[PDB]
Amino acid sequence: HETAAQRYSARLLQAGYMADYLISGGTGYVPEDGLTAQQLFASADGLTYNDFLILPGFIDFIADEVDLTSALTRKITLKTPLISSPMDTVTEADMAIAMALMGGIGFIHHNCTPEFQANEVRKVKKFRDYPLASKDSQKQLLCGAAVGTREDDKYRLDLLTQAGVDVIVLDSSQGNSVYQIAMVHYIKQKYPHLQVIGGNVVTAAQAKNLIDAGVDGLRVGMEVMACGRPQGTAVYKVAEYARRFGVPIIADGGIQTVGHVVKALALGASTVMMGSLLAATTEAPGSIQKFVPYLIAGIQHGCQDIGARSLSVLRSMMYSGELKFEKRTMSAQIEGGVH
Amino acid sequence: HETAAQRYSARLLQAGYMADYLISGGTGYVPEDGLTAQQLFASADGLTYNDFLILPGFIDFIADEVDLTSALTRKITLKTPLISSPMDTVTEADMAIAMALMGGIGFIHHNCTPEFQANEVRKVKKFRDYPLASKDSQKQLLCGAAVGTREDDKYRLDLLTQAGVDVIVLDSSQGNSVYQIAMVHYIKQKYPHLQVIGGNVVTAAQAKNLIDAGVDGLRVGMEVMACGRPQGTAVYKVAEYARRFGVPIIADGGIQTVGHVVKALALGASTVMMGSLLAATTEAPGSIQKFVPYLIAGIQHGCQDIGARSLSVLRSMMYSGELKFEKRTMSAQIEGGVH
Amino acid sequence: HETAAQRYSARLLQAGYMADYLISGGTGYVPEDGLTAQQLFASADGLTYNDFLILPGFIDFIADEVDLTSALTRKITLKTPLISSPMDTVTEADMAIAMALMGGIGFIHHNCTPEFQANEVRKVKKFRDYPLASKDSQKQLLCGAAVGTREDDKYRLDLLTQAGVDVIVLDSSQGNSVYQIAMVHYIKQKYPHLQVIGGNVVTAAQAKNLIDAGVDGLRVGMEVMACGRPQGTAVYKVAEYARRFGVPIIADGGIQTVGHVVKALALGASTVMMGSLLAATTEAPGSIQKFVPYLIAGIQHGCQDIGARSLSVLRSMMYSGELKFEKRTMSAQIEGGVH
Amino acid sequence: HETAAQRYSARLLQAGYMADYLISGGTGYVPEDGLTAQQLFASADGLTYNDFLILPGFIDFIADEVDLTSALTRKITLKTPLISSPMDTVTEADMAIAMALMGGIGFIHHNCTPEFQANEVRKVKKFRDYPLASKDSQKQLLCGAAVGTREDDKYRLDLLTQAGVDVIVLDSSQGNSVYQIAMVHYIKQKYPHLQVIGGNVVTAAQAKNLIDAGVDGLRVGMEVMACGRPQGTAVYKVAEYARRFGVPIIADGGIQTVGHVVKALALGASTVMMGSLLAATTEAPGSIQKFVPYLIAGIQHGCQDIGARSLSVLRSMMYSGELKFEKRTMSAQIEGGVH
Amino acid sequence: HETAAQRYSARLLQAGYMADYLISGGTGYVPEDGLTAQQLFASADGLTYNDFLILPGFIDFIADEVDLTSALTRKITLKTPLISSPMDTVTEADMAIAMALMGGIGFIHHNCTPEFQANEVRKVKKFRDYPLASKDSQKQLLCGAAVGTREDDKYRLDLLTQAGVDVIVLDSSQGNSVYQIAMVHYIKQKYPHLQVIGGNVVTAAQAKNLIDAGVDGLRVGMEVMACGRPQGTAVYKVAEYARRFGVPIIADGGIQTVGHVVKALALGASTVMMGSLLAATTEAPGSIQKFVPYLIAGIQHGCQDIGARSLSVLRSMMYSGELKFEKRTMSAQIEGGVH
Amino acid sequence: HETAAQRYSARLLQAGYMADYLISGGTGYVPEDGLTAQQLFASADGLTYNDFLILPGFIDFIADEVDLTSALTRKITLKTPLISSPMDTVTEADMAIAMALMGGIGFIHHNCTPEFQANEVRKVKKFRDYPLASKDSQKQLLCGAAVGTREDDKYRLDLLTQAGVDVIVLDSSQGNSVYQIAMVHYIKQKYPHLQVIGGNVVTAAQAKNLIDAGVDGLRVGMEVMACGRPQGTAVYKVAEYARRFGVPIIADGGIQTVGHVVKALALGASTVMMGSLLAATTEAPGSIQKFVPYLIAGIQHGCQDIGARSLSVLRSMMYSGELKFEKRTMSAQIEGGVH
Repeated sequence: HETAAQRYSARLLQAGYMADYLISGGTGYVPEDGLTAQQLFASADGLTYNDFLILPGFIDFIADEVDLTSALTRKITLKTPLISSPMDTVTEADMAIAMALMGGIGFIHHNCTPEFQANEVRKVKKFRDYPLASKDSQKQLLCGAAVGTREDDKYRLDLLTQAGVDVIVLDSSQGNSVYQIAMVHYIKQKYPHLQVIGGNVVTAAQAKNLIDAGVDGLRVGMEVMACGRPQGTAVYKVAEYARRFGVPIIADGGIQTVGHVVKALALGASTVMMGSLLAATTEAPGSIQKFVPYLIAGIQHGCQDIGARSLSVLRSMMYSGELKFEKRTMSAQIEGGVH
Repeated sequence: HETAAQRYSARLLQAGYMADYLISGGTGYVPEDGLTAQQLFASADGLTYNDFLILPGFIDFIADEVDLTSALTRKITLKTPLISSPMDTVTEADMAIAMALMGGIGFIHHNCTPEFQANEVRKVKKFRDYPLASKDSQKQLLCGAAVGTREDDKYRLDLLTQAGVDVIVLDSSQGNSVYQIAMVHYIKQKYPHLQVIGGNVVTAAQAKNLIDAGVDGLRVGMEVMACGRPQGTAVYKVAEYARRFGVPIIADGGIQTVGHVVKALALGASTVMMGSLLAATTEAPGSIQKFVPYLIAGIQHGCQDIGARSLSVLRSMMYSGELKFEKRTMSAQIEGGVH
Repeated sequence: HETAAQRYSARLLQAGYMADYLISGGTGYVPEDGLTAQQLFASADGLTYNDFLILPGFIDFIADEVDLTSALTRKITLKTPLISSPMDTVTEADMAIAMALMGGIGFIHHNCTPEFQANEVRKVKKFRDYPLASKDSQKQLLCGAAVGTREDDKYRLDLLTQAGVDVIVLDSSQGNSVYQIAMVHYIKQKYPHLQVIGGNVVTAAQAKNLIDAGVDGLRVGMEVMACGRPQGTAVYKVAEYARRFGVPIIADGGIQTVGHVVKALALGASTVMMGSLLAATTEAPGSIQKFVPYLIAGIQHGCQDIGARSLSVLRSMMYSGELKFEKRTMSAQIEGGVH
Repeated sequence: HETAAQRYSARLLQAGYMADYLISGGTGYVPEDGLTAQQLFASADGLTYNDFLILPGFIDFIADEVDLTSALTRKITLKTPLISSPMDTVTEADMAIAMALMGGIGFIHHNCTPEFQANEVRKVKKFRDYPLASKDSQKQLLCGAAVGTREDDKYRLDLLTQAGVDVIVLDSSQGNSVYQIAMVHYIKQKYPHLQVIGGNVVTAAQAKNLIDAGVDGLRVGMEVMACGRPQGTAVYKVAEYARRFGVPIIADGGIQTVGHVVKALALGASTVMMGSLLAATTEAPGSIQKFVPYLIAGIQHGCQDIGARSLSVLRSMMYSGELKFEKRTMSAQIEGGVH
Repeated sequence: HETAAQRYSARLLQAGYMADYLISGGTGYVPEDGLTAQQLFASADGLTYNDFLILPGFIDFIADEVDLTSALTRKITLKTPLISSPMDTVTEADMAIAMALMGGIGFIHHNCTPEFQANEVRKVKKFRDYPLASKDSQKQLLCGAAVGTREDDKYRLDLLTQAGVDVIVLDSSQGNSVYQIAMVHYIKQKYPHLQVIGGNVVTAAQAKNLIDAGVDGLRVGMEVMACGRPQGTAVYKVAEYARRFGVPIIADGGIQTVGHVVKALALGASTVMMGSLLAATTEAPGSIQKFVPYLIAGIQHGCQDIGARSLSVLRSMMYSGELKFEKRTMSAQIEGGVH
Repeated sequence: HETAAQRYSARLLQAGYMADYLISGGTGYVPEDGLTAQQLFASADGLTYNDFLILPGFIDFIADEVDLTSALTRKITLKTPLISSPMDTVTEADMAIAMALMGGIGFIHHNCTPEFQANEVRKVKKFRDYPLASKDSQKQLLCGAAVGTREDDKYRLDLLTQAGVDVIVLDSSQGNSVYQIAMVHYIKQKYPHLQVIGGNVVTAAQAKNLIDAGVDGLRVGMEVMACGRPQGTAVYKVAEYARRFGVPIIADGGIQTVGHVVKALALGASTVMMGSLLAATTEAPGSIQKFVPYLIAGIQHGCQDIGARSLSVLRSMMYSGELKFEKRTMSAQIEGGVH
C-alpha cells in the first residue's frame, strides 16, 4: 500500500509545493507517535474495543470511494464485511435473503428439525437496485448454515448440501476438540466443494489445530464460564496467527457500535458477525434494507478518518506498523462516553 | 500429564492424518499465547478471580468423565472439592451429613457450648443415590469440627475427640501466632491420629511457621483490619509454597460463582469452602442434595473447556506453564459481565 | 526562567539566613520527587486531565501579579488565554465582543449564510474600564471566523476578508487532508496578511503536514467514531511537536473546571477554547463580563500554587523538567472527587 | 527491633521445639512475598489508602499491650497518635480538653477574633481515670493553636503565647512560601521555646524549605485546584524525607476508617489528624470520651495483626523492608468493599 | 518426555523412600533456577556458544546408553549427528565413505568438473564392525553432493543423479534468493525423489521463503561482510521456526569443541557439520575411524550431564523450558578458559 | 520501496507457484526476527560498527545492478558515496582529480598558504572510460575545499571562490560554535551559490544549530579529549535528525573495512569520507584508479546480501523498520574476527 508519507509527497506534486529522495526514497519522515498493534498487545492486559483508539491518518479521498470487499473463506468473498449470526432469534431465510442482497451473508440457525433448516436454505438459493449482491457462479444468492458436532449432524449436513448451501459454520462454544476436528475431516472427505468455518477460538493454539484439520475460516469469540478472552485481544491474536496461512477470521460478539466494527476490522477480522443489532428488525423471526447502508456509511467514514482507501489497505497498514493505536484508561473512556 | 500437543498428536494417529519425532519427541509445537501463572503473578498488582481468565485448551474427553478427587489434608481425600464453612449460620450436623454423603465434608461451627458441638459431631458419625460418600475406614461419614486457640478449647478438643471427629480446623482471622502454634503442637502430642488445618493465612511466611508446627492443611483467606490480601493472589502464593511440602490448601471466601470455583481450583487450591452459597438452603440452621450436583456439573464443564481430565491434571498443567491466563482490565470484566 | 532553587536561594539573602556556589552555582539541590511531563507521557496509557495532578512548587509572589498573556498564532497575542468556540450555540457578534473586551477572542460560527457571518464580523470590528482588551493596530476589536474546506467556502472567505477579520479557523473533525492543505495554500496565496488556524489534530504527523502547509496555529481535540485521542496526551504530544517550529496550540474540548484549564495550559496549550461553559450565559444566542474574571482569578491561583509567575514561565518549567506531575489511579480521582 | 524470624526462633526455645546460627546468625529464612514500601512507591501511579493492603506478620503479644506513644514535634510526645483538626466546625476549648485528657492534642481553630482564640487556649491550660493525659512540665493540659501567615497574625501569636500555648500550626493550603518561611523565622526568633508545625506539604522539596526554615513538624495533605497529590504517596514521600532530619509528620485528610489510620501510621506518619470523624460529637461546636477508645482499640488490633508491638516498631519494620505491602486493583477493592 | 521430577519420583519408588499426587500429579516441584531458551534469546544481544552454559539436570542412566539418532532431512535419518562439510579441503569419496560407515554422512564438494564429482559420488555408492552405518534401502552407503545456483549446475545435477546421490546441498553464502528458489523448484519438478538442503540462512524470514519453495532441510550459518549473525542465536531462531513445519536444521561453522557440538544440538540443530576438525586427518584430500568415536563419546557424556537420554529428548526439554541456560560475561568465560 | 514480501510475492507470479490479497494486500507475512534501527539505539550503550550486524534479506537482482548514487549536499549528487578527507597527508589536486573521475569528490586540505589551496583547486577545475565522473554544469570536475573559522579564512574563501570551488567544508573538531555559525552566515550572504558542510557534530542539538544557520551538509565524527561519541550511534542520531530537514550527512572516521562502509551507509550517512585507507596510494602527497572499483564492488555485494537495489532504497528499508539489526557481544565479534 502507499504509506501516508508516499500519498502526501505524491499529491504535493499537484501544485508548486531533491536530496530528500536520495536520502530515503518515498519514506520522507513522519513523527513517531502512538503504539503499533504489536506494541499495544505486547503487554499482560487483555483489551476490549473500549480500551483503545485508532489514531487518525492522512485523508486523500472521499469516504464514498472506500472499498469494503473482504474474504469470508479461502474461496468466498463478500462486497460488504457484515454477516448475520446463526442465532434462532436472528437468521432464517428472509433475514439471509436480506443480508445476501445487501452484499453480506446470513448463516441460518440450527434450532430446527434438519428438514426445516434445509427448506430455509433451499428458499434462499431459489430467490438492478442491488449492485453489491452476494451471488454464486450460477447467479443464485449465497447462503450459510450452522451444524453441530454430534453424530446426527452428519444427516443434517447432507440435507443442507442437497439444498445447495455454500458455507457451513461448525457451531460450538469451544471449537478445539476431537469432535469438531473429526467433523471438519468428514466434511472435507465427503463434500470436497464445501467451505467450513471452525467453531469458536480465542487462542492461536486452537486456531492451529483447526487450520491443520483443513478449515477455511475461523470464528473468534468466547459470566460463570471461567474460560474466555477479552475480544480485542482474541481477534488480534487469532487473526495474526491465521494470516500466516491465508485463513480469514470472523469477529463474533463484543460489537455494539460502528466504532467497534471499525476496530474489529482494523485488528485483522475480515468480517464481523452482527449478533443482536440485527435482531429487533423487520426480517428477524427498522429494516435491514434500510439499516445496513447506515452501517456501511459508518464503516466508510471510519476508514476515511484513518486514511485507509480499502479494508485490505487498512489491515496492511496495521500489520506494517503504519497504523497507530493508543490505550485509554477508564477516565479517557468516560470523557468520550461508554457506559 | 499428557500435554495438549501430546494428546492431539496421539489421537491424530486414529485416522490417516516422520522427522518431527526426531526433531523434538512429543512436544510438537504450540503457538506462544497468554501468560503462565508465574508470569501473571510476577507483578505488583494483586488479583481477585474477576481480574483474570483461563485460556481454553484442547478437548479430547466428555465432561461427565472429569475426575474431581482431591486432598483435604496429608491423609484425608474427598471425591468432591466442596466443603461447608465452619459458620454458625451454615454448618450443624444435618448440613455436615448432606455434605459428606455428596462426597465433600462439613466443618461444624463452635459458636456453641462444647457438649453441643460434640453432640452434633456424634450425630454425623452415627448416621440411595450416594456413590461418592466421604467415609472413614470404619465406613462412618467423615466429620470436621472448628476449635479456637484459647485455653478452654483444650477441653472442647477432648469432647470432639470422644465424639470421633476426623479433622480439626483452628479458627482464627490471623493464624500465624504463638497461640495457634502452641495449639497445633498440643494437638499433635496429645492426639497423634488427628488431622489439623491451620488458621487463616495469606502469605508464604505465615504458611511456613504453621507447616513447621506440623499442620496437615491450611485455610487461605482474609475495613477495620488494615491488613489482608486479594484472594486470587493469596491462593496462588500460599499454594505454591505449601506444594513444596505436600500440604493441601483450602480456598475460603471470594467465591460466588462456578467460575470462581474453577479459578480457585486451577490456581492450586485442593478444595473450596462454600461459605454462604450453602446458607439459605434446607440443610442450614434449595437443597444440598440438588445444589452441589449443579456445582459439580459446572466444575466438570469448566475443566472440560480448559482441557484437563482431572483436578490434579489441571494443577499439574498450571505449575508446568501449559495452562495459560489473561488479565482483564475493568472494561473487559464489564463486557463479560460482573457488576 | 528562574528555577525554585534559584528564587528560594536569592530571597534567602533578604535576611541573615560561599563554597555551595562553587560546588554547583545556583542549582543548589531539590529532592527528587514526581515525574517530568516527558516521563508521565513515556507510557502506553493515554491520559485525560483527571488522570494526573501537577505537584506544588515554591511561592514567592501574589496571585493577582501572575501574567496571563499568550500567543493565539505566530503574530496575534491575547492578554487572557481564553477563546469562545466556533459553535452556533455559542459565538455570534455580541459573544465575540464580550470575549475581545475581556482580553480573549471569539471565533464566530459558520452554520449560517456567508453574508450573515460577514455581518456579525463587521459588527465586532466597528464596535477605560477594560484594560485587557484585544485590539488591532487600528484600535478595533480582534475577531475570528470559522470556514469549511468545500469549494464554496472560497467565497465566504472573501466576505469575511471584506468584513476585516483578523484570524480564520478551518473547521474540520480531522484536519489532516488534501482538502484542508489546499485551503491553507489558497488563503496564504490570496490573502498574505491573514492568520490561519488548522483543523483539528491529535498526532504530531497531522501537525507536521499542516505546519508544512504554512498554518499559524493548530486546534487540538477529537462512540460511532473509532478515531480519536485522550485529550491530555493529545495536547501534550501536539504542543511538543509544534513548539519546535514556534507554532501555538489551542486546547479544545475536555475542559470543564478551572483545574482542567490550568492543566491544559501547563501541558503546552497556549490558549483554551471554552466550548459550553460560555453557553447558557447572557451573551450566547450568567454574564461573560462576570464569568471570565472568575476563570482568570482561578487560573492565577492555579499558577501561584504551582509557583509560576507567568504562563510562559509555567510552560518553560514544564519542558525543562522542573514542573512535576503525578498519575492518579481511579481511587485517587475518587479521593479528590470527579464523578 | 526483633524481626518476625528473631521473634519466632527465640519463642521456639520455650518448649522442646546449631549450624543454622553459624549459617546466618539471627536471620532465619522467611519466604519472599509482597512489596517493600520502597518497591510499592517505585511506580508512576500515586496511591490512596484504598489502593494497597499491609500483609499480616507473626503475632507473639496481646493487642491491649501495643504501645501507641508518638512524636508530635521534635520535643512534644503524645500517648495516643490522634489529633483534632484546626477546623471551626471541630476544635474549640472543650474539644481540645477532651482530646488532651484522652492522650491526643487539639489545635484550636482561628476563624476567631484574636482574643477569642486566646481565651479558648487559656481555658484549656487552666483545666486518676485519665492515665494517658497530655500534660506539660507544670501538669497543665497541652494545647495547640492555629495561626495564618498574614502580617496581623504576628499580634494573634502574642496573645496565644500569653495564653500559654504549647505548639502552633501554620494554617495554609500550600505551605512552601516566602510568607510562611518568614513567619517560621519570626516565631523562632521572638519565641525560642515555641514549637511550630509547617503549612501543608505533599513533596520532599516543600518539606526541605520548611525543615531548613527551622520547623519542628510538618502537616501532610492537599476540583478547582489543578495541583495536589494522592494522600498515601504524599505521606510516604514527605515522611521518608523528614525522617532524615528527625522531623515528625502529621497525616491530615483522606482518613475515614480505622484501616486508614493504621495505613497512614504504617507509611510513616507519627500522628493522624481526625478531621470530621470528631465533628458531629458532643464536644464539637457520640462523645470523644467513648469514640477515641474505639479508635485506639482498633489501632491496637491493626498493629497486632501486622505483628508490631509498638508504632515505632511498625515504622522501623516499614523502613527496613520487613513490612510488606500489596497493591489492590479496583476489583480487589470491590471484593473487600470500599464504594 | 519424562521430566526430571517424573524420573526422580518414579525411581524413588525402587526403595522405601500420597496427597502430593492429588496436589499436582507427576509435576512434584523443582526450584526455579536459570533461564529457558526462550528467555535467554528474548534480549537484544546475539550469543555465540561461548556466551552461555547449559545447566546440569538429573542423571538416571549410563552415558553409553544415550541415543544419538537424528534427522538430516524430512526422509533421511542418521545414527550419528556428524556431517563432513562440502569443502574442497575436506570431502571427497574416501572422506564420505568414512563418515557414512561411522553413521554420519559426507557432502562431496563441487570445486571440480561435473564428471569428477559424479565419479566420487559413484565411488561412495558402490563401496559387522560398523553397527551404525548410513545405508539406503538397497544397502549402499548414503552420499551427499554440493551444487551451485548457476544455469550450468542443472547439468551437474543430472550427473550426480545418474551417480545415485541421496541428498543435494545448495551451496550459497546467502540462500534466500530468486536463483536458489528457482533451483529448488527445478529439483523438485525434475527429480521428485531427491532431497534438497537449502543454502545458508540465519533468519526465520529466509527460512520461510525456502521452506515454502519445498526444501527438505536448511543449513544455518553466515571479517569484512557487514551481513551475518552470531551462530548460537542463528541456530536457535531458525530451528524454532523450522520446527513448526517438521524441517531439520544443520548447524554449520562456529564449532570447535565437543562443548559447541552439545550446545548446537541442545539449541535445536538436528545435525552438526564438522568443517575443519575433520581437515588435517588421513581421509582429507588423525583418522575419521578414531576421531568421530571421540566426538560421539563426548556428545554422550554431554547429554548425560544434562540428564537427557536421547538428542530428541534433549530438544524436547529445551522447547518445553525444562532445560535451563545461564549467560556468561567475559570474565566468567575467562574463569572457565576460552581464549 | 517494494518490501521483501512484495518483491518475493511479485516474482512468485513468474511460474505456476486470491483471498490472501483480501486479508492484507501486498504485506503477506514475514516472521519477526532482529531489531529495527530505532530498537537497536533505544538503549544506553553507544555502539561502533563492530557492535552490530545487518541481517540478510531477499535477493532478486545482480550485485553489478546496485545503484550507488547519493547526495553530498542539498544540490550536489555523486555517482559514488566515496569522499577523500581534507587531510594534508591525503588530498591535494591529483588526489581530488582521481576521486572526481571515479565519481566521488575530494576536499583539498588547508594546512597550506591560501594561494596554494586556490592553485590546487584551479588545477582540479581546469582538468569515455570514466562513466561515473563528478562534473558541474560546465563539464569541469567537482572540487571541494577546506576552510577554518578564524577571521583570515574570509580571505582564503575568496581565493577558493575565484578558483571556482563547488563546495566548502568548515574544518573544526567541535562545529557547534558562534564562530562557525558566524562563518556559515557570512558564506551564505557573500556567496549565495556556494554549498557549505558544517564542522564536526555528534548530537542532534549541534546539527540543529548548524541546520538553522543554513548549512547544506554535515560531517559526523569526533584519545584524551573526554568529549566525543561512539561513531555508529553518532551517525544514526545525527542522520535521523537531519533527515527531517533533507540535509545529507557525511560519516567521517571509524571506517577500516568495506563492512564499515556498508554499515555507515545503512545507518543514514549518504557519503563516507575515506581518511587513511586512501593515504599510502599513488596519488597521495596501490592506485585510486584501481582501488575505488574494489571498494565499489564491495559496497554492491554488501547491498545485494542485504537485498537493497540502491543506497536510497537501503536507507528507506532502515527508517521503515524492514531492515533488521543484531547486537554482537564481544565473543561474537571474536567469532567473526575483529582484533
